[PDB]
Amino acid sequence: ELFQTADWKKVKHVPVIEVLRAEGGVVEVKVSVGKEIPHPNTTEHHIAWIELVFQPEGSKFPYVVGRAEFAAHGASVDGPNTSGVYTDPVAVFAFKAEKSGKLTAFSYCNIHGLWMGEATLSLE
Amino acid sequence: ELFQTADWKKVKHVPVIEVLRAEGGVVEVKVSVGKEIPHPNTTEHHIAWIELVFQPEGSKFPYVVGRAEFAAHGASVDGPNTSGVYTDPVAVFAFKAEKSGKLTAFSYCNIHGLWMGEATLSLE
Amino acid sequence: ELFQTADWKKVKHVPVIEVLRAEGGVVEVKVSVGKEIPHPNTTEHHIAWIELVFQPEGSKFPYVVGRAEFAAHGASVDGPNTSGVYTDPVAVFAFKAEKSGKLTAFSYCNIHGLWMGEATLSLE
Amino acid sequence: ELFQTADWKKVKHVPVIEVLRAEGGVVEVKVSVGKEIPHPNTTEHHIAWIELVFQPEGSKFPYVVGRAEFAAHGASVDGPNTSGVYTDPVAVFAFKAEKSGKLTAFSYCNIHGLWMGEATLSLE
Ligand SMILES: [Fe+3]
Ligand SMILES: [Fe+3]
Ligand SMILES: [Fe+3]
Ligand SMILES: [Fe+3]
Repeated sequence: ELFQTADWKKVKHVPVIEVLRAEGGVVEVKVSVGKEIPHPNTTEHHIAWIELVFQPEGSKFPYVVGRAEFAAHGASVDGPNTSGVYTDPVAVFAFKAEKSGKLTAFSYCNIHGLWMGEATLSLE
Repeated sequence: ELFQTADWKKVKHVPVIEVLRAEGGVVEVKVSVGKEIPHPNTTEHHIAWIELVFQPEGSKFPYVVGRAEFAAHGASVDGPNTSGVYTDPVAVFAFKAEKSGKLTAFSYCNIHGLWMGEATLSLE
Repeated sequence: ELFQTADWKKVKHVPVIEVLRAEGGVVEVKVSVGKEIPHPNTTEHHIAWIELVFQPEGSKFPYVVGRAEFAAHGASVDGPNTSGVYTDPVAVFAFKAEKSGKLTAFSYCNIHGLWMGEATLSLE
Repeated sequence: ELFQTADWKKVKHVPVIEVLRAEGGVVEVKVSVGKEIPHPNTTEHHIAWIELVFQPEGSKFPYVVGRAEFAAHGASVDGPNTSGVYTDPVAVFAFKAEKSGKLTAFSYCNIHGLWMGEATLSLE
């Protein structure tokens, strides 16, 4: 087939990793799930967390940078989707670094399993 | 006594809340520890996490918005402070809201205990 | 009033802390929310986590021992309460210790706010 | 080569899964790291957490059962390894199930990377 495509079902779930700042080992990395191309956030269906791993070149092992839980999905004493409060599955991880390396991010849908994305961090 | 003062040690640790955006429900809140006075980030001594709580006016109960773990503090197989990777204790909680309310932030130093901060969310 | 009572609404939410073993600084502490006196675990209503703090005598500061998220509340692609999988809001924290002290536990209902319980750990 | 061997370093780190009870849906799973060969728990080097994933047969997706953070590693204001408080890397996930399935556990050393373990849940 000449026409290439992509499953929307997958795209709305991948943790998209975007480096924002990396001047002089001062790094700010944003991860979101469905940035402008959105995944539902209901009491029954939501992204629960995102986790970010970084492995600097010449490091035998990878390091977890941090983890971000998105705790609120509209539940209240009046029923599901009534609180008004919904946490958005975007996180910014700010960290120091002395070398370039690989970034890997993980996310979780409460009904659609575990997901992963990768990206490169080169020190500009 | 008579001569009031301010503990520098206390401000080094307080989670500071900074609303960045509240227009039209779309809220973004920055929390950070050590903003004005730098808090150590060494394998020995560092800020472990920040949790954001929000209670909209009208609601009898508060909701956790989310939690952010800051996991790297320079430990490698080479020893303490040798990995050159340190997660900065600062998070951005993005979330949808439909009423104004109260923001409480908590935070933890691995040697200096638990910490609390407060702020008002004016959904103007 | 001669007759004393207690709100059931509160009891089903308090983190009950029970020391199981403490021989020689080898400590095992169990925390549950509504042990035989149960709190609902539905996709809309559930206990999200329990956290355990310990402060040993003669320690200026308290230490978080650990935290236990209960991630599964029956949600699946077929709707709420269909997965068959529900995590029980009980956790065991095993840890070492050299002195007696105070235990404090925290729990979270997703629609009924934050809760706390206290207990003493003496080293037998 | 020709002479197969087993890495002692690898077993020190593997999360080991142990079903304790599965009768009638009521499951309890112990996960631990360093069961047979002790893994260091020092401020410098220690196991940060364990996460349990479960995928019942029939279900297209896995569910996180829960996560357990092990937060204390002896750090005090007096320095490294001086608090005399260390969280043992071992958790008990209790949960209700209605079908047999697959158990995957993950775990993290602050200097020796991420780790994975597997086991079958026979809801006999
Ligand atoms: Fe999904
Ligand atoms: Fe401190
Ligand atoms: Fe409740
Ligand atoms: Fe290790």
